[PDB]
Amino acid sequence: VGSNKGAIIGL
Amino acid sequence: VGSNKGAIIGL
Amino acid sequence: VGSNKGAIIGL
Amino acid sequence: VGSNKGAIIGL
Amino acid sequence: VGSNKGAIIGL
Amino acid sequence: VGSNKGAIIGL
Amino acid sequence: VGSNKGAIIGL
Amino acid sequence: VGSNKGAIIGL
Amino acid sequence: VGSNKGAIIGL
Amino acid sequence: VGSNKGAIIGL
Repeated sequence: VGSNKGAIIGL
Repeated sequence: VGSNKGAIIGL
Repeated sequence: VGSNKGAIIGL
Repeated sequence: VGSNKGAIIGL
Repeated sequence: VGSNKGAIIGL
Repeated sequence: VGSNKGAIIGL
Repeated sequence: VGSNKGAIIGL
Repeated sequence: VGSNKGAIIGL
Repeated sequence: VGSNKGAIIGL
Repeated sequence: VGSNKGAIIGL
């Protein structure tokens, strides 16, 4: 993949 | 949150 | 949060 | 948070 | 992968 | 946090 | 991978 | 934190 | 990998 | 790897 961006955020 | 589950996957 | 589980995976 | 588990993996 | 960026954050 | 576990792995 | 950047943060 | 475990590994 | 950068932080 | 940078910090 070119760019993989992730935010996996628990509040 | 009780459970936060994530898969952010680039193939 | 109780459980936060993440996989951020670039292949 | 109770449990925070992460895998941030570039292949 | 070109760029893999991740934030796996439990609050 | 109770448990924070991370693997940040570049292959 | 070109760049692998991760923050796995338990608060 | 109770347990903080990390592997930050470049291959 | 070119750059592997990680912060695995328990607060 | 070119650069591997890690901070594994328990507070």
